[PDB]
Amino acid sequence: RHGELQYLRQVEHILRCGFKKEDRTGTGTLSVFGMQARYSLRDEFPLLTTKRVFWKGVLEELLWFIKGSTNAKELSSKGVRIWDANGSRDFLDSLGFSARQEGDLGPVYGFQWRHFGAEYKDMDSDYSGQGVDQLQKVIDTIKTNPDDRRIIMCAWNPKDLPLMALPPCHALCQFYVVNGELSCQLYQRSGDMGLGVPFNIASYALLTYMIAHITGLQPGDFVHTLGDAHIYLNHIEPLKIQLQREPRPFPKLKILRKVETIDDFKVEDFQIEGYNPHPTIMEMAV
Amino acid sequence: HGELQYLRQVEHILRCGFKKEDRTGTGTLSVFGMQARYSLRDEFPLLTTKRVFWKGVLEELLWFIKGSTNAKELSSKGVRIWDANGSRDFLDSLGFSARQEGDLGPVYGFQWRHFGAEYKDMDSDYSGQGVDQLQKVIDTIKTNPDDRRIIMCAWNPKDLPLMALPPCHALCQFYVVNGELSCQLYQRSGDMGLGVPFNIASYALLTYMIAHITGLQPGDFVHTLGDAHIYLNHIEPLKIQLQREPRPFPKLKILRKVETIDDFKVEDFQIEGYNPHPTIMEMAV
Ligand SMILES: O=C1OC(c2ccc(O)cc2)(c2ccc(O)cc2)c2ccccc21
Ligand SMILES: O=C1OC(c2ccc(O)cc2)(c2ccc(O)cc2)c2ccccc21
Ligand SMILES: O=c1ccn([C@H]2C[C@H](O)[C@@H](COP(=O)(O)O)O2)c(=O)[nH]1
Ligand SMILES: O=c1ccn([C@H]2C[C@H](O)[C@@H](COP(=O)(O)O)O2)c(=O)[nH]1
Repeated sequence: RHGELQYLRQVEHILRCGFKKEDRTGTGTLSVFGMQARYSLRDEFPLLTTKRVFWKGVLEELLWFIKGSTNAKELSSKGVRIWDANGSRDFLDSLGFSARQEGDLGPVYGFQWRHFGAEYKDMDSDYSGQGVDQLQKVIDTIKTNPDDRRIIMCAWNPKDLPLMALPPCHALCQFYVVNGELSCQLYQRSGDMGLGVPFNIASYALLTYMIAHITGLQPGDFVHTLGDAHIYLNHIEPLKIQLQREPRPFPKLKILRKVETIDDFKVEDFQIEGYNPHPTIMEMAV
Repeated sequence: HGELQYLRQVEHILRCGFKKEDRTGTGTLSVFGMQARYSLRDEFPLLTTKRVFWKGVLEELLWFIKGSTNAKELSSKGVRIWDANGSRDFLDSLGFSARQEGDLGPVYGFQWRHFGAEYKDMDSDYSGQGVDQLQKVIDTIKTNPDDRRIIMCAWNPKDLPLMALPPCHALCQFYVVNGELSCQLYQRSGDMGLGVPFNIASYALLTYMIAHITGLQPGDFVHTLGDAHIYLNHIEPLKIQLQREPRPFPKLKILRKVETIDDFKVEDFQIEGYNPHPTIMEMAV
């Protein structure tokens, strides 16, 4: 059974049993609270095929997280503009960060991952050795104590929340080792099923591939856990069309050289093989 | 019956979990990633195939809510579940020889009411310091029930080295639709035999309290697990438990109108109709 069917079953379940729920963007949703899917990472990569996923954005965003950057312009300069609106002059001013340069998102994911608890000044400051390097801690624990049941990386920081351009969505993840296989579970508090969730799945599956490579393990499962799983009201008709498509076999992800530390990965080390998504289809809520 | 969700998770681990050694040296059968949904509508999921220590559930939660990190304050209620982790021996093993007996460091109660504050010891006055996540959750439920960010997080990487134990029930999220309040817990590690039934009751209770404070009806408790495991010396006891038919879940009654979360007391709560099967299981250390 194709792993993508779990995602399609979730979409189906929301369209059939979700409740109408108003939301921040004013678009309105159909919503279910509490969902879980399991995507195998064993000799395949769960890049969804019934609608193309912006893989270049997935990879560049994750590398940007890993170097701890909070500058939207540093991601934009790679051709990936997904964070640009949240670092714009007008958006930053609406939140009262007039003293911030354009692009300064505040202490969002990459900062929390690499420097949790350090004091947030601006995006150009030097934070070397400041705060808790959760990402390296996870990697070290996987190597020395793979049975550990507390291998956690948490972007949800209640103290830093008011400094962030947006509150963390993919809020907490946990790693797990058994039978030589590394698995990862993401707690995602809020999931745009049509446009966001496929990207999120690829993002954390990639992270698991990267950490498995660094630690000499084989990728196991990505477990995707949702809080508010929702379909925006203007996605119902496109998704009903998407749901009639049969998934194509997932692609593979190849890592093209031996990499020793998480910081040393670069875009050219990765190749998605055999990705043949169905032809395109959706308006994004703001 | 909602207890079948728990029993089916136990069965799944017994049938499909992998052997995995663990911190305690006991060894486990283990599945990574599970989820169950327990309805809170007109019933309370206090498990029946084995008696749950409801007095400990209620008193521990009230102890969380007032922000205590002192195991002696819970013990004086006749609930000793935290006493070993506050003992001198345990504190000396972690490197806390300067801390007095009972001082658990900045565990759940501190994180829930004072996230980000500087911890000193269990006797300090933390009034107004840090983020009161618990009150923030209640306020947001009242003012913006559609909010998709209603989170209380006990996992604090900065404070982890100061805690007696790393938080197990690590983060929870609340959700409102159709006048019903739901809660999802992310529990990183679940002892299915002895811990999980207590965890379910604890967060089902928390949801009843907040619904009462906010004028809403309890909806679902969604229980999400990371390492869901059965200790190897629990296998035979649990196989007995799995043959027991569940009895209908008791009801939880709140005995007066309470206005703020800090004003609940033990006397305000009554469990009606709890007829569990006889208790059975050795505790990992
Ligand atoms: O701008 C974009 O943000 C999205 C994004 C998702 C996860 C992530 O890690 C980074 C970005 C996103 C999509 C839908 C939403 O409701 C909110 C955000 C996204 C996905 C695909 C293409 C563009 C975008
Ligand atoms: O001492 C006790 O800790 C338990 C407990 C669980 C959750 C909680 O919120 C508070 C306590 C527990 C049981 C098994 C474990 O592997 C670890 C802890 C527990 C459950 C039932 C009776 C006694 C105890
Ligand atoms: O990584 C992400 C970030 C955002 N979203 C979606 C979920 C919501 O539709 C919207 C975030 O809005 P709030 O939950 O914060 O209200 O974007 C995702 O699906 N994945
Ligand atoms: O609220 C709790 C606290 C602990 N445990 C169990 C899970 C593990 O069996 C053990 C904690 O050990 P570690 O996961 O931290 O190694 O206690 C629970 O089930 N619920």
